[PDB]
Amino acid sequence: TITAMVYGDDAVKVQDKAASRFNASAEAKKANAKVKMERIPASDYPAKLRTAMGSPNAPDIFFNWGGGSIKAYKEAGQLVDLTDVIKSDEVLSTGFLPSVVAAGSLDGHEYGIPMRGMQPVLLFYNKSVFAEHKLTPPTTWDQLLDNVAKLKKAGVTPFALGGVEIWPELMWLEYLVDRIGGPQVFDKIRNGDASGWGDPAVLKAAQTVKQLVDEGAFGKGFSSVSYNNGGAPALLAKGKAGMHLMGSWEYSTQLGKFPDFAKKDLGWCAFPSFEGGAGDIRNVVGNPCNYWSVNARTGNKDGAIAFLRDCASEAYTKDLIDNGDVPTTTIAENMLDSSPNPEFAKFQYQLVQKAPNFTLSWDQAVDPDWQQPMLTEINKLFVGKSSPEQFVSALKGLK
Repeated sequence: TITAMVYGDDAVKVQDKAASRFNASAEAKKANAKVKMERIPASDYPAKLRTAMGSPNAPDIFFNWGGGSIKAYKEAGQLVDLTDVIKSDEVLSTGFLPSVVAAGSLDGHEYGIPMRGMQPVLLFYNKSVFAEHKLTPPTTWDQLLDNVAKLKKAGVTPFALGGVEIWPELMWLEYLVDRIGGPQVFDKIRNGDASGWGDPAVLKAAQTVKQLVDEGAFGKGFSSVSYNNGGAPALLAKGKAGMHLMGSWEYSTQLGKFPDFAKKDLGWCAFPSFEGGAGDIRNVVGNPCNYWSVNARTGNKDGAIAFLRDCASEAYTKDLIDNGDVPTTTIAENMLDSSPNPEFAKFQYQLVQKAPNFTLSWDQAVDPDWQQPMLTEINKLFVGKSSPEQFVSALKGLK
């Protein structure tokens, strides 16, 4: 018995179907293994994983977000380094988009196998607002600024923004740092060097954000608008805002709250290029997937890796697709016609397939004890409480 600790939201049914398939397979019986999927409530998951890992009967494999979500376990010597396991394996070595597996790495080493869908952040827009004001989706930063100027003139907030949660503000900085300095800038930062915040691309991103807020790109009361209660999606859906930078779950949010708008007038595009930036303009940021990692102390490593190989399989891929997710498997590439929204799924999968890099959202990627202090400083910058320089100074002081 291989114990698997998993995040028990509705999507767990995919991991249960996987455990069922795996436990009945020749490969499991060969390894003398059976997987026991142990669901933990979504809100309790980080603490309950902490408790489990710090005692005997820690899980053999466990659900995580990669990066800082697993720092303390990596530091505590509690994880199987998968870098070479993946490279040696006929299934694992070619089974996933490489950028997604790299996204949650620690120090160039991979400790996760992708087990859920990718959720890149995209620039969504209201095609009806765009139609009425002769705007097109911006491909460059100047075009984005052009659309900001014309929306303002037209009485429409250029971007919806869930300031309440702060992480919706964070998405602008994530794309800007990547567009300006390339992925190396955040990579250096997420691997625990706070002087990395002193990179010029960070200050530039911060100045760019200040310019947009100062220019009215998010309107005036965004700090009291919530994403999670539907305030920000509603602004877009109602044509009160013209664009919305958001994780790809914005499509499902709109579909469940404003279905006619979702099916007819919701558009999406990549975050635009930025003039003179180092970043490859196809690079993506967001949720690369969630991951399984493997406890170093597991009695059945071979059974555990056999179960991980099922994450790359056609049957696993089909279950994720039927769930409305966009798998990160290579086998998915020609299977997307059975998605409930194949156009949006194929848009995402092709976008990520061509990306040189997928950067894990900074709030999951940084050391956990940086997460709140970072979001606080992000909020201060957006609300004018910090200058770009003060924002950089604060983050450089992180330990």
